[PDB]
Amino acid sequence: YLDRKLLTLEDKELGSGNFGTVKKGYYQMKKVVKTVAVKILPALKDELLAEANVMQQLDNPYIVRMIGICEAESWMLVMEMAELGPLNKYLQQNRHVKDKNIIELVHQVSMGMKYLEESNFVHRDLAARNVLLVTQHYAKISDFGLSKALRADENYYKAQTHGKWPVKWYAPECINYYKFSSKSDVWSFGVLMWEAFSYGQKPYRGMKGSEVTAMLEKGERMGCPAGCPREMYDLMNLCWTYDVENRPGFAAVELRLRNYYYDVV
Ligand SMILES: CN(C)c1ccc(-c2cc3nccnc3c(NC[C@H]3CCCNC3)n2)cn1
Repeated sequence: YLDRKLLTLEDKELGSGNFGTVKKGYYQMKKVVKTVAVKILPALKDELLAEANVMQQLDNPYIVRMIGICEAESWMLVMEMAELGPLNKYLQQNRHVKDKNIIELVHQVSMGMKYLEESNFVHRDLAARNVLLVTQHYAKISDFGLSKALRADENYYKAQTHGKWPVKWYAPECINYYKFSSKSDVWSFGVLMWEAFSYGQKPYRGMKGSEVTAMLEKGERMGCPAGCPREMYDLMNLCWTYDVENRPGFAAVELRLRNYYYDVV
């Protein structure tokens, strides 16, 4: 547990939700300050501690690192700040990022997801808004509030209650059977790639999640973004394989992105 007296919070929020807010701050560690992002809040306490419990178990260059929890005026989860922020907003404001640079970033996300898959955690909210840029050439996955540690004997998490879900990033098996696996995250990764090569445009613009579900049941998918490399559009379509068993895992997806990235230059 962190000492609230060593944490200073800035006023401007990096994000918000029903839980509360995410704000920038500075945390005095031993001899220096660390720039941090802090999630600030009966059930929510448990969820935040669960979220922290997930981040505590993860250690990978492409996942946001948790500093710790701090109980003060409210419950806080202190994380290392990825100062460039969400990938979708960054590309919206920086339309001249090169396709090669986007490949590098999404490949980095796939390395982090490959690690998550190996560790047997499902993210359940993979999306461009939850890819944070440390630099224009270094991305980290964030926002583990919906993440679950899979049981040693199962390869999916079965949701009891359908809450407010990010339907546009979810695979059909999630929507129809409440079943969440690493392959479900692979589907989300495809949507994420689409967002990335579309410079942070929203997926399925103007459609209700229910209309997205119906479109996908018809075998229809989002089109190729302007200027998106063919091989990357092809990878998206592979990620959007309806049948979970035929859809690739992150091991395969990362390898494909690695080979393509290394082949550019
Ligand atoms: C627009 N700008 C310049 C910035 C910059 C940084 C962040 C930021 C940096 C984080 N770093 C580490 C951990 N969390 C973080 C965070 N969290 C918010 C959330 C909200 C909801 C979606 N995902 C992200 N935001 C947000 N905006």
